[PDB]
Amino acid sequence: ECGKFMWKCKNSNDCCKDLVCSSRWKWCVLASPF
Repeated sequence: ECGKFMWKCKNSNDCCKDLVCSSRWKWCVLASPF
């Protein structure tokens, strides 16, 4: 799928492209470097 920033996530399959789940940000954050 593809979730926008701040989207609750389980590990990374919920974050949009260039976005990953983060326990520090509490959601999908910009994974620019990737």
